[PDB]
Amino acid sequence: MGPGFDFAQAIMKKNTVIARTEKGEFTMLGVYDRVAVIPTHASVGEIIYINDVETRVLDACALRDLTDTNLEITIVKLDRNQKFRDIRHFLPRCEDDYNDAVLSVHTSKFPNMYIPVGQVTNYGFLNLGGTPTHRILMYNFPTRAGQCGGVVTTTGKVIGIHVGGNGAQGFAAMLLHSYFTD
Repeated sequence: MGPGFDFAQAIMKKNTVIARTEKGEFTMLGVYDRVAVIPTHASVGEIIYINDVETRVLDACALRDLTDTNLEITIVKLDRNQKFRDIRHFLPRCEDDYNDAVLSVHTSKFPNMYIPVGQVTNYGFLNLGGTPTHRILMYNFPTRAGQCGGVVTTTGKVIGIHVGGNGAQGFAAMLLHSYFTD
């Protein structure tokens, strides 16, 4: 409908796949080459379905900060025959707050879904499903089951992936440029 939704759509149409694990269907953001991200609670194994194609996982790393705290991001390398468009230049370098974000989801349940979530707080620490978690972004929207892996964007920046909510607020794990240096 406007410039926020334009940038979000641009990301969804070239840099997402539908990922299926034994824990369900997730929006999965491809970042560069065969490298993608997914919430750690998806429990990625040796084999994952990508757009309903059986795919070997070449590597999977559940990220933690240098305090050995959960970040709720898993970086996955897929045995896929095609590279993602490199979007690393859209990733922030530092922890920050943001105005006017969009949460974008694409699954079987929720195809072509875009949510204007408003202001995004650098929230920091969250007890996420009983797990202490760092680098959390918060927005005041009542997000629902099915939205995990959803991409959080501003105009020009890919800032996070949706990892949970409490019925009033939603919570995203930060994406930082430094996660995807090679």
